[PDB]
Amino acid sequence: MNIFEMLRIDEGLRLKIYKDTEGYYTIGIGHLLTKSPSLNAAKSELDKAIGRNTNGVITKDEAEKLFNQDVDAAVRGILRNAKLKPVYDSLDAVRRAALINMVFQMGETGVAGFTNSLRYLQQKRWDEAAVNLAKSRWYNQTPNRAKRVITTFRTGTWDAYKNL
Ligand SMILES: [Cl-]
Ligand SMILES: [Cl-]
Ligand SMILES: [K+]
Repeated sequence: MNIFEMLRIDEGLRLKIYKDTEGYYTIGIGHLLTKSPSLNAAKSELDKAIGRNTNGVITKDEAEKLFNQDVDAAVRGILRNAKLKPVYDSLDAVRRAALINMVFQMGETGVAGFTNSLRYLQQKRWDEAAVNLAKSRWYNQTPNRAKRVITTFRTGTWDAYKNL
């Protein structure tokens, strides 16, 4: 298991434009195109992203390319954030992957706001961190996925992704 396999499990793979859990146009392995209700708009972002006139469908390779870029961007976002960096630097590899996971899903800024959870994680108070993480809109809207991520932060193991 690794961050790529983990997020591939959590985001799935679709080669045609579709709507994510929040109703937003996305494609590939969780690549958000736009929050706009305009499909044309989404298509325009997709074409710009891929570099060709696609008509809303991409290949697996293309999808993987954006995914690699998105994972890298999540990492970069953590490293550049004053609140996330220290947390990430203080964690082991498995837990670091959990944090990357949340940032890919919600963006640097959104995760940076989980002040209290961040502090518990920095303190290595696993169970407390897990409880706190669950008190969120994130957990309520995507509970199965959140449970997986939280279990990963709680145990420092990939047990939640095992068998998937
Ligand atoms: Cl992009
Ligand atoms: Cl879910
Ligand atoms: K998805």
